[PDB]
Amino acid sequence: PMDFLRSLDWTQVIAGQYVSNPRFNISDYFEIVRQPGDGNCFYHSIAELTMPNKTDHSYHYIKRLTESAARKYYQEEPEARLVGLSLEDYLKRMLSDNEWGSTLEASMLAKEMGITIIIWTVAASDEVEAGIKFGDGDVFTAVNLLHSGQTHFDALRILPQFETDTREALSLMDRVIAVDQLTS
Repeated sequence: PMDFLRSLDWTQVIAGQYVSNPRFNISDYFEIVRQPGDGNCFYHSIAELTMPNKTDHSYHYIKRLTESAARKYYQEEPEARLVGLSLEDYLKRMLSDNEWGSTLEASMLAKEMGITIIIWTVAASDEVEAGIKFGDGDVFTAVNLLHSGQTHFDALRILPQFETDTREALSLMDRVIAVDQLTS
């Protein structure tokens, strides 16, 4: 139970990025906090979990931190080689409304916010297909997201019975950083 979560076997495949394939049902360990399927649900899901007063607009802070992270990190992200756009053309697309966030955003955000993000993928049941972890923290301290369908992200909160640590939180400095991007 607690043993199970503590026994997750992560393999690092890319620097700072791991994968695992435990086989367990999301609903045995997590509450799924559903997010609207509007193309911004990656960032809704992160907001849900890092801003204790999240609304339907708070994702703007996460996207702005994604902009901040990109300016610092995109040029050196392996996955940016595949995305291929200049930083400027990428920001334009990434900041467009309803433009999905993905593994590249997760990678940069984990660095910008100094958090560990885990994406748990499922396909037509809630049994996990794979876990993908950005950052070196463990499941109890991570921002846990659920990815389902081809496209959709939801937030996951560890069930109270297993929750341990204090939680990751958008700092006040984060909101300042976020607002800074906006005005520039």
